[PDB]
Amino acid sequence: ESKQKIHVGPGELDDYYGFWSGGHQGEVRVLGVPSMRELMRIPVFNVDSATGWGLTNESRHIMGDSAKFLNGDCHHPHISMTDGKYDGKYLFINDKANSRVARIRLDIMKCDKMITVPNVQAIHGLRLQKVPHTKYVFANAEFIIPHPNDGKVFDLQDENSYTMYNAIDAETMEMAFQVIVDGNLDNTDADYTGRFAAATCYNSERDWVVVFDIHAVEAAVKAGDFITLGDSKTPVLDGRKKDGKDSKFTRYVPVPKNPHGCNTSSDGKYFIAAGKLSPTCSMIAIDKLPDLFAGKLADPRDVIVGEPELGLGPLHTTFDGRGNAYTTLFIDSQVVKWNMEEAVRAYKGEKVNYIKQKLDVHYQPGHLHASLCETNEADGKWLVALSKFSKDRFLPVGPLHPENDQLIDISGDEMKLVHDGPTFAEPADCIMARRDQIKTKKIWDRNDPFFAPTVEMAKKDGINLDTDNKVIRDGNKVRVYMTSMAPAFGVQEFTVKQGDEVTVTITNIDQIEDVSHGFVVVNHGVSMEISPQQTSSITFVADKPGLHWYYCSWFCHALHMEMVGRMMVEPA
Amino acid sequence: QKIHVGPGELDDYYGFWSGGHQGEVRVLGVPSMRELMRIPVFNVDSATGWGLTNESRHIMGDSAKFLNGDCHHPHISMTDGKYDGKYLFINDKANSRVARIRLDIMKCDKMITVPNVQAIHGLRLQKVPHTKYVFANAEFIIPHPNDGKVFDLQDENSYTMYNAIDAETMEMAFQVIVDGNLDNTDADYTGRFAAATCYNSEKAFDLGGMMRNERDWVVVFDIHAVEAAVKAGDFITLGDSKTPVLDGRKKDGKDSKFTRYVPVPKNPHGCNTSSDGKYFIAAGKLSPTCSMIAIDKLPDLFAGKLADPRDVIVGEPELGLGPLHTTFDGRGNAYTTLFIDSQVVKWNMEEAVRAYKGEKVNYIKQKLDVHYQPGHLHASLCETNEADGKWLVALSKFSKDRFLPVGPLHPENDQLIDISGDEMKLVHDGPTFAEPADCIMARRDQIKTKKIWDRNDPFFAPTVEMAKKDGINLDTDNKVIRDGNKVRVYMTSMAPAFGVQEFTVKQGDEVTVTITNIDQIEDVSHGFVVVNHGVSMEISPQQTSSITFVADKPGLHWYYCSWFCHALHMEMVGRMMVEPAWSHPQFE
Ligand code: CUA
Ligand code: CUA
Ligand SMILES: [Ca+2]
Ligand SMILES: [Cl-]
Ligand SMILES: [Cl-]
Ligand code: NA
Ligand code: NA
Ligand SMILES: [Zn+2]
Ligand SMILES: [Zn+2]
Ligand SMILES: [Zn+2]
Repeated sequence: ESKQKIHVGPGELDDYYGFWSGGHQGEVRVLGVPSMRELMRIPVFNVDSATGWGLTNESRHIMGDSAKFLNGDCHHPHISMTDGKYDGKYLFINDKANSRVARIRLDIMKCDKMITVPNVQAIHGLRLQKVPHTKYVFANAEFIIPHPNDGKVFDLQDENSYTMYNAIDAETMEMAFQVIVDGNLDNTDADYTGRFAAATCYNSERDWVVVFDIHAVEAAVKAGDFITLGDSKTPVLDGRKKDGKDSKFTRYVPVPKNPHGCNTSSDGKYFIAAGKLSPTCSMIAIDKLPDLFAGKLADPRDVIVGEPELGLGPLHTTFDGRGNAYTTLFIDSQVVKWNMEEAVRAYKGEKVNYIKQKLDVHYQPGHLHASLCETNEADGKWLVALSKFSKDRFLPVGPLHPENDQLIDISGDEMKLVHDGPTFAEPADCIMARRDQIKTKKIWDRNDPFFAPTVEMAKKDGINLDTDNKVIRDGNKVRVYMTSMAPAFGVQEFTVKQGDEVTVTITNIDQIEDVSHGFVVVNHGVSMEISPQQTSSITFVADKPGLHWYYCSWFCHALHMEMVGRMMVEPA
Repeated sequence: QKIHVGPGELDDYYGFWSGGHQGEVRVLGVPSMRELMRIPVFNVDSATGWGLTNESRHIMGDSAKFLNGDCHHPHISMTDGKYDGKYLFINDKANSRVARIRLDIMKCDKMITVPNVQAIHGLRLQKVPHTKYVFANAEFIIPHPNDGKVFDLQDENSYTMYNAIDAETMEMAFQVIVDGNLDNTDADYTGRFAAATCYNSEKAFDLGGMMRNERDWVVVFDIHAVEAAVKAGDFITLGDSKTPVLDGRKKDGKDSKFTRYVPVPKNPHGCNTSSDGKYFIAAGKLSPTCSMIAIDKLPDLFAGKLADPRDVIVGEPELGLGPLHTTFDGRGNAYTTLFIDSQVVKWNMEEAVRAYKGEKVNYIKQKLDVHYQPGHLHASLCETNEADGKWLVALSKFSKDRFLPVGPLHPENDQLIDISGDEMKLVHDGPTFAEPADCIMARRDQIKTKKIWDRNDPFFAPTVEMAKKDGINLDTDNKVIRDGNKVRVYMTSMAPAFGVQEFTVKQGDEVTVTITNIDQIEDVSHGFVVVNHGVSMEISPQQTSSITFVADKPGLHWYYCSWFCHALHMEMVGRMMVEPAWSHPQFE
């Protein structure tokens, strides 16, 4: 019987972390499960006024040249794994708008690395290698473009127009390799060995899921059998068909129809491709892929071992670890629970009903996610279905509507809907982790790589950031270094010339957890947060003569209103 | 009382939350405490394009160059002392602005940078006869002019000002120079009086200086006297601003016609009008008290019928350590946050008044522990004469261990408290991001929203005007207008297709894309993202939205609809083709 408690009362704690995509708003959100309350927002592709992400020197360093963009469009959050289990080190997420992948460090809950994927447009599908650990982040570029894209050729049917499958080194956040494919890439997942990955493709009665022999790709890179594109040193391999001949790197498995979701069962047996236009899912037996690539099978369709008929508009699939799959039906507006091995037997002709239950959801579900579903520890406790049209499920709030993320108890034989959670800007997908899988820092380490370049800059100025309160003058450049301890800035006044470029570096030397300080320069567009033992810095030009106040934004003390300072700007 | 809202049940109240240091406004359902919408205001929102679109940057004016805000005080317009659901207003302390949100479309529709001031903090609205004025405090003392020759806060031309904004036009109405500084503010239930707390009567810049005086004050404004002087032309102007400026400073101990200074301890903070209209209540902060100013004694005070400004104080209850803010249940009780003691204290106002007259009576009814260090608190409808005494939200600054650990930056703790009975009851801990200062609640039936835009909505009326000069009918046209190195693309959109699915420009062209969502079904929103150009916006049904960007990269560049709108949403795409600069006339 499904009967878990969903109420988390005052003083009680949630059981799981939920990491929500921020959708078209560009951030990552940390929720508590089952309360579904948002505990934290992690800025990634958005500019965050509160913490200064996008404004501070540390954040703009991480974003690189892409710091010039104020937008992102993220969909697919995933947590790094060791031996097919979450290891709590990193979260990765895509940006479809400006073609990026970001890495979030789960000990500090901040984006610490970001890469613009070269020579592609629109990073959409994204998932992680599971075994032996997350060595690679796999990322789909959705849209076919010319190569080179220099304006001579616009023809998408040209022999050099294509998109590519992308592998990023998870630990260094540099590109590992790219594989040219036929068609457009949609979603992707990986197996439980490290040898294989797979992606649904459209555009090309039948499209396909393309399967990658990552071992074969790696071997070619080690031997130097690759090309490069443009000014990127990324190894590029050709996984397209040539005159009907297969690459060593890819096999194309025909699947109906404009397939969408591409999900690996937690027992490692199947890549399950959701049918979308076809009221089916297609089940690819991962154990038959070695024979496929070895040329031992008569037809790529022979790796298909199941094609259950589920209902109208299957989009995504998740797993309870008990042998059931759960699939969103976008048109029927349902989650369907079905037994995978019974579907496999049905495909062989046995009369057996693999469908267990259909639960109405509200309305038009897209992604769905069961707790630990991407790991061999899938625990079958909670399911979230992320529905696009909330209609009358919440109070009206004008022409824009919230997404409806519905929490469903799957611990028993029958799915039970227990909570409707409204969300902003269409998160699309989420991922859950056990409380004990996530370990966070209470206070920053003074050696943290997040602000190590700022420590380096201070070193060149002869500054001990833990103690110093000093103003360095360097032509028209002014570098203010200060400590802060509630309720006082360590430098409470400084004077500059109009036009000077001012950098303010603040080190919070409070040692009590949770005592954040802020720094805002009034009417200059300057804002940032500094947590205990963090160093943060921000650069702006003092283009206005006169007295200009700065203040601590984050309530830190009974005397917070009075934690202020003055920048005095002498006229030109 | 219904505390938990099940699937298919609806919340009973709207909550409008300050976005804190993040710069937006949030719409919550109460009592579920779930977030139903984010309304971008001072922040740049990737999802809707606020801060990127031409419509939003036009509303922000020159301040569109700032990517940050710091907002604290959301309040809803009123008619005869009750919410009328028309507008919400909120401050920006970071870049000295006031913004207006239209509650029918749930969008910021007007914004103003307040002239000749720094840091708009306290903000509240006239209640009676209606919200004609938005009252806003500028917190920091600055030189006038602030041209860099004088930096001294003690100079006779160094001061801050109280600001009144015309709520309907969102232009400045007047400003009143005050002594000291300004913290929080509220208005009475007659229209004559407003009041503000001051913590820097010392006009200092160091912590010790700002704490020296035993008493600062709440400054009371005679708005009738201010309006009379404006109509008589008895005012000045500062800089290039035409705003009437009135001098509310004391001159050698002589009061101005516009202000009275009521001594109040000490660095007081909250300034709250009781729902029965009897009191301005100032929270003592460094003093363990609140001071109760009797509004019905203010006409006598301005008429010289009182010898001491302290004579308008009729209560000063001792409550606890660090009183910051007070709210009201409409049953005669006040509720005050104690920041240091970390509690909400319930007390009877009329019994506190009798205690001030010497009658020993225990006006304190209950102290409820909160978690931890509460700042603002708000009871449902507390700002109106309909204060209903049902829900109370206390907004605490340090959540410590009340939620799962999330790293060095913690959420804040907004705690929902049942006050419908004699005993305050803590029912829900709500984590929030970026420290919302205050919130405001309204009954479900006090808010009326549109599901479909009107084609003449002023929000995009300037875009309609621009289209007309190109001979465009936005409801039907799919056209590419060329004008030198500018390209103006106009298209309708109807799921799952953009009306213009490709267009060609020259490298360096300045491209404006204007999209009119001609779907007429509720909640079919479209998006528009140009890949790798930093371009993103939303277009809701019957809205026109536009965005301008430079086509700085040659080659083919995809654009796509970001908001899921249709089963074939992934087909709602298009292509911009950019011919290379070397194939066109060369400039430098
Ligand atoms: Cu430091 Cu508030
Ligand atoms: Cu229009 Cu999705
Ligand atoms: Ca003082
Ligand atoms: Cl998927
Ligand atoms: Cl207040
Ligand atoms: Na990088
Ligand atoms: Na304006
Ligand atoms: Zn997706
Ligand atoms: Zn999907
Ligand atoms: Zn306050």
